[PDB]
Amino acid sequence: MKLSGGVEWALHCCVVLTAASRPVPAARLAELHDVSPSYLAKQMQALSRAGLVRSVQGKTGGYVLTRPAVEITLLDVVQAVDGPDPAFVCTEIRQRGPLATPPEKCTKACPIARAMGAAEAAWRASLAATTIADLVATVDDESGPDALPGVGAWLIEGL
Amino acid sequence: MKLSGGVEWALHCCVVLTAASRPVPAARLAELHDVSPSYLAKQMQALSRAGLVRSVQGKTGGYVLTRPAVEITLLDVVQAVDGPDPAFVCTEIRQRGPLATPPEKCTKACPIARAMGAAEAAWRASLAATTIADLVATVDDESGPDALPGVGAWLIEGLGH
Ligand SMILES: O=S([O-])[O-]
Ligand code: FES
Ligand code: FES
Repeated sequence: MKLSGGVEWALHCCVVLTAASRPVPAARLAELHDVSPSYLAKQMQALSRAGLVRSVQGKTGGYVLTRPAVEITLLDVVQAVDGPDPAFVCTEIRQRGPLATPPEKCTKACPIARAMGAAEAAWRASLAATTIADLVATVDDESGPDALPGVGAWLIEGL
Repeated sequence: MKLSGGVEWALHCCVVLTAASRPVPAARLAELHDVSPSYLAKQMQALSRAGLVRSVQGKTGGYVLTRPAVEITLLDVVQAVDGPDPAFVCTEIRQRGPLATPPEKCTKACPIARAMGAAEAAWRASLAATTIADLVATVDDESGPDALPGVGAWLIEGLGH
């Protein structure tokens, strides 16, 4: 099982966008992280379709967050980039074969499906409990208070 | 993310094997679930390399669990079929570019990596806290105590084929 490789890039992008006082073009985000502009654009566009960033046009355009950092969870970002579908997909195999779960016993999910679902709930709940704000606060502590504003400064030059 | 599609079948195989008092071949497990024998065989071989099932040779051979149900966790089965590797891999992107942070200042894992590592720990822990025995007990409770024994009886019927 592998998480969409864009998740790491998107999360970092959300973090540095909190430090940008103005819209940031996908190309400058890509230059900061030394990554393919077209590739980074794809992840930003997934964030966009999830209502977490918006692009605003022109030449002075680029990307902004659409609400405060405290209101965007790692689960919001992970589901935008990697998708909403649960890791385990029950295909109702219990209804196959000569000793299939009879038709009126199919009103509850399969117990295996249920147990798998509960670990999904725990992965989701962990991701929902942390915000972009939380990440920023940790970076502030570990890198020092000037680090992210230094990045933000660099991000907006020429604008 | 999507778990290997084998996991659903492998979990059901582990459950039904607890009710079997004899080795059950993959072919018969495959007839039970109405699935291609070669496809199910691949799943059973993953369980075998992980030490969860053992293959019994010969005509009345087939698969047996190698431990009591209570000592086989969902995590054991999931990692047997899907692999142990974590879903999120930090590639140290913080050390790339013009404003790259220093290698001496990279003493702890990046805060993002840590959070993603904790989520995966929570998924792992939840799977590790459920056993095949738990699954059996729920099926006993929900299908009636004769369901699994009825399946077991059917799985060993006419061994030798
Ligand atoms: O393998 S025979 O029981 O159909
Ligand atoms: S029917 Fe899908 S997990 Fe059992
Ligand atoms: S450097 Fe890899 S997640 Fe931040």
